[PDB]
Amino acid sequence: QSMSVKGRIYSILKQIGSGGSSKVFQVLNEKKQIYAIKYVNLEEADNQTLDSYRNEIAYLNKLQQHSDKIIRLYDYEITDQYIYMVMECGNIDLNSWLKKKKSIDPWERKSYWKNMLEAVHTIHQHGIVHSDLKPANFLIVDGMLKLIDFGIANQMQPDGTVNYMPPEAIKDMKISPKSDVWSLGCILYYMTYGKTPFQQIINQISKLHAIIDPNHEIEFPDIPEKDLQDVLKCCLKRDPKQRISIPELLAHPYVQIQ
Amino acid sequence: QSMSVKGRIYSILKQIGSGGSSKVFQVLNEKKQIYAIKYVNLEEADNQTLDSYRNEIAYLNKLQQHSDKIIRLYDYEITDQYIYMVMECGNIDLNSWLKKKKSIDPWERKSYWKNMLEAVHTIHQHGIVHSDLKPANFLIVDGMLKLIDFGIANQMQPDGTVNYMPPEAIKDMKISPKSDVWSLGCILYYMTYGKTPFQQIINQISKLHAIIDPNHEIEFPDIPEKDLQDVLKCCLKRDPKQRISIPELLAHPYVQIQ
Ligand SMILES: COc1cc(-c2cnn(C)c2)ccc1Nc1ncc2ccnc(NCC(C)(C)C)c2n1
Ligand SMILES: COc1cc(-c2cnn(C)c2)ccc1Nc1ncc2ccnc(NCC(C)(C)C)c2n1
Repeated sequence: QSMSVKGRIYSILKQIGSGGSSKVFQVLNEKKQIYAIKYVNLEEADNQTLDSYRNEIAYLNKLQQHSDKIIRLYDYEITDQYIYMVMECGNIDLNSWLKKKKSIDPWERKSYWKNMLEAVHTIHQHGIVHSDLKPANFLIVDGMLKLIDFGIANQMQPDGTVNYMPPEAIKDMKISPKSDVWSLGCILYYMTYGKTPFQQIINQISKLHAIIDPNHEIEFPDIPEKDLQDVLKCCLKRDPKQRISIPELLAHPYVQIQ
Repeated sequence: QSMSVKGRIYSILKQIGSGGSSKVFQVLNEKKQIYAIKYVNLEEADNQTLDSYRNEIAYLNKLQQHSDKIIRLYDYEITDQYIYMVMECGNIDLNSWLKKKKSIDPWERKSYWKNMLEAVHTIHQHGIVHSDLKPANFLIVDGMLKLIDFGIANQMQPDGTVNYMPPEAIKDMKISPKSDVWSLGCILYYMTYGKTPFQQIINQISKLHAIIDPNHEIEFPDIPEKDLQDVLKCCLKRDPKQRISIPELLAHPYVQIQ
């Protein structure tokens, strides 16, 4: 199999991920340089849906220059039937990496945390709040985490959880940059304790109650990294006004002191 | 490997499912009759947690005589460290069966629906509302669906979604027998259209908004079974007061007329 994007021919090596509409292929250029091509079938999309994709592509293009923690978009082809996005290819996504890895090095966890903060901070500056952050939104590209999507459009699975949901999103049934801080906090909590804060709960109705319940208390077992434990407690504050911000997290001893 | 339950020896053939605390083994008696042994490790459980398991076992024992649509519990062993439940062994659970099967026969769907209603109605009579219904709570035992658990205690996965959640569970952040009707309605909607009502949505915050949104409208594409389409529309009414009940669903032409 093969495909054409803006005149250039790419030969499909394999399919990386499956999406209801979207597909991601590991491809090779004539030069034989590797790339990831995201394909979106638009043949059943509405105007509102089309706009989200258009918005997401527009922000992806614009944010290229702003940070290197955002996945490289090299080119794209947009018609009425489909969208082709030529992106850099990563080694693996963070969710698949975390499932394969039992124990994670403290310097690896700190390096990944810093990258996540830089990527999320960049989007916040441009008025974008992801609101759907989870490990699957991060790509490992040569020991560096890069943010794959902005939450403006749809998501996929390789070839859905409420574990990273902030309390204010549930209580409002409101969402601000602080919502992204809670979700990042759950990703760091997982990379630290091997599990999300409310991962143990089975009943989904009960899990949602716990997240918004002031009385329910998250457990922060004592660890050698005292700075890391403080970050977790700061990110996982139920009141978004009292929750730590990203510019503050970037000035924290956990990120700054080695 | 082998295990002892109430004096009787069972040899483990294989592990069927994995739970954080619970485990399910396909075992053989000395007679060489097959059984499923559920093992629960209690070594880290609290009093409240212990009570739920005790309650769930007590209802499982009591409901044996009331319906054959509830999984057979033959024996059990309860100590301070663990719980062993000797149950009948099924062919496969409904979730695994639905993933393997692309198209389902209309008589198979109707037969399974009837069994589900009988099992859920039996629990409702004894004042139990499951509140966590999904295909994984149903076991296929010789062309008959049997309800595995009562939602009083924890759940497992073979060796978590918000897709079956009723609107009243979200709006109250209330739960009555009508909540179970919505979840059964989502299972039937899946067995009919091949997908849950809000399955397409990716953003979990957005999916929750849609479920409780009166304006959002579920799509009921025209099918040859007119009675089936009416049941779906009746089960998936957002107001629980206007939502159809189980005793009514048992009198519906879809269940009664062939
Ligand atoms: C060889 O490459 C890869 C391998 C794996 C991998 C290895 N094992 N498993 C289980 C998965 C994952 C990702 C990649 N690479 C890659 N590069 C660019 C992308 C751009 C957009 N979306 C992507 N993935 C969407 C997903 C998977 C997160 C839902 C991308 N994935
Ligand atoms: C051979 O037997 C089986 C095979 C499979 C099967 C086949 N393929 N896959 C993917 C799965 C599933 C279930 C059974 N049988 C069985 N019998 C009694 C049970 C009592 C309690 N919980 C059970 N399962 C818990 C679960 C899996 C729903 C989380 C029981 N499962």
